[PDB]
Amino acid sequence: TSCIDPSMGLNEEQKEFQKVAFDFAAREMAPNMAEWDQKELFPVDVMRKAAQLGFGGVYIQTDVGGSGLSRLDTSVIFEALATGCTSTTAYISIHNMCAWMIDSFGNEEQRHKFCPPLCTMEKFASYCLTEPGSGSDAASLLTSAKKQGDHYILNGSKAFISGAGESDIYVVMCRTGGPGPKGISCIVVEKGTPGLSFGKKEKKVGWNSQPTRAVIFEDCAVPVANRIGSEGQGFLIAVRGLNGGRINIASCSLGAAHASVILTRDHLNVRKQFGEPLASNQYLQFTLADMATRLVAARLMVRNAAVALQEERKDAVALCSMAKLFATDECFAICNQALQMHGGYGYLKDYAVQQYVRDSRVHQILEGSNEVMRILISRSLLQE
Amino acid sequence: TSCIDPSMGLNEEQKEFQKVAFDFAAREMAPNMAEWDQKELFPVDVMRKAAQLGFGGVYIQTDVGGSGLSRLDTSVIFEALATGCTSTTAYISIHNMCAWMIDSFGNEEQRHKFCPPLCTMEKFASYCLTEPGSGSDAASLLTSAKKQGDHYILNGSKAFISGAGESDIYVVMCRTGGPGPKGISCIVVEKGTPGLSFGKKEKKVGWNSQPTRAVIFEDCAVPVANRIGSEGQGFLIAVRGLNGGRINIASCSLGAAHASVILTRDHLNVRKQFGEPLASNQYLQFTLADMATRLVAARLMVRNAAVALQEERKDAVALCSMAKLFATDECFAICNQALQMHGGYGYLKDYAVQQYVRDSRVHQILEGSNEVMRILISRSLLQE
Amino acid sequence: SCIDPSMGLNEEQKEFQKVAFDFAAREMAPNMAEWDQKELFPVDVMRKAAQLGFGGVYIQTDVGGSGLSRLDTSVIFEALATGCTSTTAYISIHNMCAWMIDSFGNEEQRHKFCPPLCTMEKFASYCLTEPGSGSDAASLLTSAKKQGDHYILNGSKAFISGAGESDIYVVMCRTGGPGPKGISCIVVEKGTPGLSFGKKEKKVGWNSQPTRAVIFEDCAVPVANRIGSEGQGFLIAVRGLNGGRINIASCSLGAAHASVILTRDHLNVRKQFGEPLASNQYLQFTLADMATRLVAARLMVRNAAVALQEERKDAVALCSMAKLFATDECFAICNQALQMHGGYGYLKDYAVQQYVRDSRVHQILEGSNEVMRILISRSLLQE
Amino acid sequence: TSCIDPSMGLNEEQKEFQKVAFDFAAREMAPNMAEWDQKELFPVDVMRKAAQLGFGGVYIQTDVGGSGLSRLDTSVIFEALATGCTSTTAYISIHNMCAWMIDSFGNEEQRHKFCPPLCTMEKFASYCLTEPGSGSDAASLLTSAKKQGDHYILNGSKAFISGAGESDIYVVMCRTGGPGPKGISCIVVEKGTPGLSFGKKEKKVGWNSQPTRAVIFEDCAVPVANRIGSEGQGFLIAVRGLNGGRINIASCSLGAAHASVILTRDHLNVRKQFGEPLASNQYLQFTLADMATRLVAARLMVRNAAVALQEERKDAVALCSMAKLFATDECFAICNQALQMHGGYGYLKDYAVQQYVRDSRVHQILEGSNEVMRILISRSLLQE
Ligand SMILES: C=C(C)C(=O)SCCNC(=O)CCNC(=O)[C@H](O)C(C)(C)COP(=O)(O)OP(=O)(O)OC[C@H]1O[C@@H](n2cnc3c(N)ncnc32)[C@H](O)[C@@H]1OP(=O)(O)O
Ligand SMILES: C=C(C)C(=O)SCCNC(=O)CCNC(=O)[C@H](O)C(C)(C)COP(=O)(O)OP(=O)(O)OC[C@H]1O[C@@H](n2cnc3c(N)ncnc32)[C@H](O)[C@@H]1OP(=O)(O)O
Ligand SMILES: Cc1cc2nc3c(=O)[nH]c(=O)nc-3n(C[C@H](O)[C@H](O)[C@H](O)COP(=O)(O)OP(=O)(O)OC[C@H]3O[C@@H](n4cnc5c(N)ncnc54)[C@H](O)[C@@H]3O)c2cc1C
Ligand SMILES: Cc1cc2nc3c(=O)[nH]c(=O)nc-3n(C[C@H](O)[C@H](O)[C@H](O)COP(=O)(O)OP(=O)(O)OC[C@H]3O[C@@H](n4cnc5c(N)ncnc54)[C@H](O)[C@@H]3O)c2cc1C
Ligand SMILES: Cc1cc2nc3c(=O)[nH]c(=O)nc-3n(C[C@H](O)[C@H](O)[C@H](O)COP(=O)(O)OP(=O)(O)OC[C@H]3O[C@@H](n4cnc5c(N)ncnc54)[C@H](O)[C@@H]3O)c2cc1C
Ligand SMILES: Cc1cc2nc3c(=O)[nH]c(=O)nc-3n(C[C@H](O)[C@H](O)[C@H](O)COP(=O)(O)OP(=O)(O)OC[C@H]3O[C@@H](n4cnc5c(N)ncnc54)[C@H](O)[C@@H]3O)c2cc1C
Repeated sequence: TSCIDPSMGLNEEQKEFQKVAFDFAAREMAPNMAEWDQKELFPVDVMRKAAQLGFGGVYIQTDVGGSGLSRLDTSVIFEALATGCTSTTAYISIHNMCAWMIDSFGNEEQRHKFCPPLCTMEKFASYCLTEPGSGSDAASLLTSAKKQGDHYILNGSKAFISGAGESDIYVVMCRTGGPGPKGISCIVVEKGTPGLSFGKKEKKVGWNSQPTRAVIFEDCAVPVANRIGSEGQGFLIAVRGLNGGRINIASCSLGAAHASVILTRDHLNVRKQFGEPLASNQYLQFTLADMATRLVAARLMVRNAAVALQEERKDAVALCSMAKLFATDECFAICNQALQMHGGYGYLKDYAVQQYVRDSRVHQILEGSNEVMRILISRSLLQE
Repeated sequence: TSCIDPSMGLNEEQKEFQKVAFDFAAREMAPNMAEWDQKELFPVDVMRKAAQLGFGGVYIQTDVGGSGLSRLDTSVIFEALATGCTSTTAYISIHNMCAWMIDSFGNEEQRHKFCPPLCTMEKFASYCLTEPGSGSDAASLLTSAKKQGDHYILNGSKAFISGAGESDIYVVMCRTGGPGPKGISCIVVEKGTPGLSFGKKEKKVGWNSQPTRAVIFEDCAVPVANRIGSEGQGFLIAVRGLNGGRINIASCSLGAAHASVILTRDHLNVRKQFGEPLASNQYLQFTLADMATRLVAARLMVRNAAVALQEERKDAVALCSMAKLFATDECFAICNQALQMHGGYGYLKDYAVQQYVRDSRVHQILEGSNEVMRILISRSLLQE
Repeated sequence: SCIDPSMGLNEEQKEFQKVAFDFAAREMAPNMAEWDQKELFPVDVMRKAAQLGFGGVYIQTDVGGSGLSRLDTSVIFEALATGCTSTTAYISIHNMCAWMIDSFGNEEQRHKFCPPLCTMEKFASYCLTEPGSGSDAASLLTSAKKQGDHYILNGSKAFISGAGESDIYVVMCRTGGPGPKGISCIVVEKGTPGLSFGKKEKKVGWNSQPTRAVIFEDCAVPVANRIGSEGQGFLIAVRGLNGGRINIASCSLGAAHASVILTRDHLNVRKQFGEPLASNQYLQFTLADMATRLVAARLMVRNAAVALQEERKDAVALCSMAKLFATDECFAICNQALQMHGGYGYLKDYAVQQYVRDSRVHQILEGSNEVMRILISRSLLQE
Repeated sequence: TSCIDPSMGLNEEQKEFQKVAFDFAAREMAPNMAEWDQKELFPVDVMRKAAQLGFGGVYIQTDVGGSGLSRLDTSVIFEALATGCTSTTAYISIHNMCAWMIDSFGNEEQRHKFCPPLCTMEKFASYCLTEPGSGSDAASLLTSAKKQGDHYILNGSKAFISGAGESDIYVVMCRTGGPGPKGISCIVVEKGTPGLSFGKKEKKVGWNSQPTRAVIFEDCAVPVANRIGSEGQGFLIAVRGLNGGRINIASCSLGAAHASVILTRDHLNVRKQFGEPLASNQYLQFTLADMATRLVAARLMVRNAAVALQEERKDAVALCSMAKLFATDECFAICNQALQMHGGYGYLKDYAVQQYVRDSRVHQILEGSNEVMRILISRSLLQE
């Protein structure tokens, strides 16, 4: 048994899920990763094939088209998919979170209207929280939703929205009441609604397979029936979405790191310099040992958090933050060391390691930056 | 539920073991730690009290006086005891390993003769492997055991032996055959045997509660009936002992680190500078967050390895090495950060943090130094 | 300022620094993002830089050079790197090529190749690496067989910066036996039959410089183009790298300095939680670390530059230490600066991400940092 | 020339100072370091021999018995002396700082009365700032000095005072006015003064050759004529003194690290395991390269700061803080790595490396903790 075996500890059902996801990634994603990244293509066709396997609504209830899997099942799947394309898998995760928010907090009409098409990916979703003036301080958002009759009139702008322009469903966090978290509500806005526009496609370091652009609302009238949950429940929904988001983005980092470790091990054994394989150099052997050891530690952390969350444990929220902090930091380092191990080749787009580095790098900033993770964790520990 | 709760995930029986060990540590060890360290006292009376609770032969079979507990049970117990005195707990672990080697590889006569007195700690044991010329390269040991009639004549010297002088039973690795790993045998030598002498009591940075002396053999005749296992089985016995040794020393590191995190959290909340608790300083909050996150990661790694070992999994040996490498490195860093958090007070012997630092520091060198751990881990991964 | 890049410099060097920085801010910084996005080799701007004397910074004045010292050169490249690290790094490579010819060539060669390089009428590329010889540079296979007054070259070089655009290629080839002693340095000119280039490589950074394989198929080159004696090639190559490494490290310094300044200003203007980001102690402390490591890296590079110029016996080791320390520390500084910008740091609209992408490769090329440790340890353990 | 040659860049005069200092350390300090540490002995006779060479008042004006050397000359001397005993050299530096404060800010009567005896070390000095409730927040000290006729009546206590009990001259920062820095004054208190007492001799991890005791004042009458500077100038004098003290403590760290690197280099070449010198292992080779590289960087930082301070540049305060921060952190890491390179031997008191580790560790805390250094540095950066 490999010392970095990703299947150890999983039950038979999960090992199957893992195999299916990995096979899909190797066949449909890995061969196209470089192209999607270079051309900044949103892989609609491949994502829809992924949805046919049940990855469009991984942890969404089956009555609305979901696969109804657990947090751990989901982590295992995203980790495997991330070895194919971390950027694309990360977007799939965001899409899933949007569907989960509607599925978990919406009424029956909302669930059967929005979730089915998201699960088949007939339609794609984007999560709209961040604004130019509200990033880490998410609860200070300014986008307003003024209630008038049977509609909410939205005014404001969201920033860095993944999938914007391509998505048909937008889960928007807006302010319906006073200042602070309590005045925020969650409202679904559909592509095509008058008053909804988009900014330019942003050029980024990575996560290129998913379009990034501002989402703008100018006196945008939206049906009150589109509000998910009651007024003032918006930040609660956002905070609960973050627990799973932290586990899942960390799972994407795990996949990139695992792929990087495998590529590195094979490269050291094959590439020769000074008449011997690079693997003959003790310094490189030790670096690889560190990479493998920390990968195993990161995997244990992410899966431990996933189990804690699905079991509804009181330490789950803190564990999700610790796992996200630890895994995104350690996994980026692993990918970056793997790049170093490839030498000049690691800097070329023809080699996957550099994209795992570029894509995993941003995970340290999203779903609550790692600085924010430390604020949350320390607060929790010092309060006890 | 605390984000660093050490009981999470354990079964009911284990939570009880943990409670007993912790209470014993808080009552009998913690109040005396500083004194044992300052006066370099081998705490015979307290260790015997520990044995009364079943800590003298934690994972030794019950038929010979042991407690018959598992690898995970043992890790939990040593982690809890180490919060009281890491040095003393580490020695208890070494003593336990010696008893385990006899229990696991000895014949019935040897098991019932040596194990019972070790389990009650009527007698103490020392493991003798290292020599001046063989440390990391342990299989190159020179101490010879020449068969002569019904006795082996031993000649050579062992170095850094914990408990030497105080121990009545010495598990000695000697060369009965040719060069290399295959010519080593394990033989029990009892205090009082003519030809056995000890070097001076070495002064050290930590682990002061356990005497460190060279063990010298000069034409020391030992009964062939004292050989544990068959001739040439020594290497195997030492290697099997190392798997548990790595888990247990890492467990001692976990205890030191956990104690340090708790002391730090409380200190930050109580000590005031600039008119506010130290905890009000964000840099200190973030450092504590890092400490806690890595403690949880280290704990998962150690317990994961313990479970793999007791389940006899094919990845157990590699995992024990990874766990020892990760935990001893991360835990020392945690204790050292805790020292920094106490300011000048952390440098004073009146504050426990500095001994957790001094004691845990040597764990990165023992049971196979962390450099050796990387050799073993990289070798395994590169051959896959 | 505690990160004042002029401290310790003489009046002349402070003037060089000012000219270099002003040029970078006016001609490079405004175009950095575009050159990177479109992968454009800024010929016109580089020629403007050559007009200021940056085409042959440490080349002798009799052949068009500026005749400046290694320290003067470090100061200049550090300043230019704040505008575009990728482009400045190439200028450094071009300069190294000119220096090898200027320092080891005969008068005819010096006056033939150096003048056009100093005005950048022509550009140069350094060709050492091959598919099978990277860190183990002395194992190169490109052969050069003598035939009359020409050498017939056969082989291929990899990762060549400026390939295709350059007119002068300083090529390390094997004229004799195996190892370092059988290598010679030969100048190959663009347009020579038998010389071709591979595809334009796609990379993470250093996009303003084309990167292509250089292929030789029965390429006939004049024996008169050989710099130095046969078998002196590897010695010339490494001698060139000691200075090249100091200069690549200087480019890292520039990227890091720019990143620290950008971060400082960003923390003071960007507000979250009703206060500037600078009000958060962790960010204040992190900036303190960045500045402290930047000053340490600057001292290391300048210290090595002085040792190299004075030709001290500890110069080779110091250049290696400086390259190792500065490229590692500066990448970390730039990466932290990116974190400090949040999501904005990941956007191509913000310079910090290019300083990260460009400085990252400095830990690999011009002799990887693992190779640096080889050089340093050998020196330490032998004494 | 070695790549870590400590004489490179120094003028002829400084190379001679360095040689004298190193030879003295090798002959009078190195051979006794272990004993002074084990027995906690204040080496009065040896320190007086050092003063005979001009090390009692290295940067004190010559008109009062000083050597009148520059900050850079001083750094070179302390770095060299620290290779013999870091603990003792650190105290010599503190003594020097006290003498400098009197020399630089006192009136001619005080300068000629106190400085001469200090320069020959006929008398020893202690710096008294820290109190139980004021460490990093030094300006919040509580020790009061109430004027009564031509005497000040002192009440309060100081903590962690190096040399307390042995010193004849105590430079005490006390509160003569209102709250904060502006109400602090500097006053010299002589041993034997009624009302002055000392606490127990503190047990510590390192700096054992220095007695550490609390200094207590109970209605202690001290001449107003003993006040250095004007009332309210005390804190300014304290910090001006610390700028130089910080450069010197960092210099002591350089010496500990340099000695550790040399010891490691020789050890790797002589000690053999697996049939070859330890130096044959690439990981150890690379680690030594890192140690040497960081040592050179730290040396440049400290000497750079010394030059800035001597030239009274506007960036001197920030540079001194950066040098102390960088050097104390890097040097402790170097010494700790050196300990690892010695294996178990590095943990024994018979090997010098462990004391360089124990002694250099506290440099990251005292003379202004490294967290405080970051406060000073960030303030400067964000203000400009
Ligand atoms: C962006 C750009 C422009 C680029 O990336 S250009 C390509 C860059 N690639 C490199 O930097 C190559 C990395 N590799 C190297 O520098 C060398 O191959 C190593 C690995 C350090 C040494 O290789 P080895 O095969 O072991 O040769 P080695 O025996 O050390 O040296 C051969 C001779 O050169 C000498 N030498 C080596 N490095 C030297 C240096 N930096 N300065 C001066 N002399 C040097 C060395 O002392 C020896 O002399 P002799 O035996 O005659 O006394
Ligand atoms: C081993 C030994 C001998 C020892 O450990 S001795 C005891 C050592 N303890 C220390 O080093 C104390 C650590 N703390 C300090 O240095 C200071 O208390 C801090 C935390 C940096 C600043 O404290 P604050 O209360 O904020 O005072 P702050 O407003 O910064 O300063 C008061 C005045 O002193 C000045 N000052 C502060 N640090 C200075 C320095 N390093 N150099 C010159 N001036 C300084 C400062 O500019 C201010 O002047 P003004 O406002 O009049 O212009
Ligand atoms: C590729 C990409 C995709 C994205 N996709 C989406 C999406 O689909 N939907 C969406 O809503 N958003 C999305 N975002 C935005 C993301 O949520 C924010 O970028 C992130 O939360 C940080 O906010 P910011 O960029 O404004 O940085 P800031 O909040 O300004 O923070 C900048 C830096 O300061 C630190 N910081 C902030 N506050 C503190 C504090 N109190 N103490 C200490 N340090 C602090 C941060 O950790 C960070 O290092 C995306 C961003 C990127 C780059
Ligand atoms: C407090 C204490 C208690 C101890 N108790 C016992 C006991 O009870 N019984 C017993 O038998 N022993 C005991 N030991 C000894 C311990 O097992 C050895 O000290 C340890 O195994 C290392 O051997 P060494 O000290 O000879 O160091 P060395 O083996 O000489 O190694 C020195 C350094 O080189 C590194 N190194 C070695 N080989 C390589 C390689 N091939 N590649 C890279 N790096 C390498 C090491 O990791 C280390 O950093 C004790 C030691 C201490 C300090
Ligand atoms: C953008 C870019 C521009 C370049 N421009 C030029 C140019 O203009 N001219 C030119 O000649 N070359 C150029 N190069 C090539 C560069 O010199 C090589 O990429 C670099 O020297 C490493 O060689 P390699 O890529 O073959 O990696 P390898 O040599 O295969 O090494 C791979 C990894 O193994 C490590 N390693 C190798 N040997 C050892 C050892 N003995 N012990 C321990 N670790 C070891 C390396 O440090 C590295 O981490 C460029 C490269 C890039 C990415
Ligand atoms: C061996 C030894 C010798 C000494 N000798 C002397 C002497 O001769 N004379 C003398 O006056 N003093 C002496 N000291 C005391 C020394 O100056 C103090 O220990 C040190 O300044 C720290 O104060 P503290 O111990 O009260 O820790 P605290 O000030 O309580 O700080 C504890 C921790 O909090 C951090 N911290 C504090 N404030 C902040 C903040 N605002 N933001 C972030 N982090 C913060 C600190 O850096 C530290 O990590 C000595 C100490 C030792 C250990």
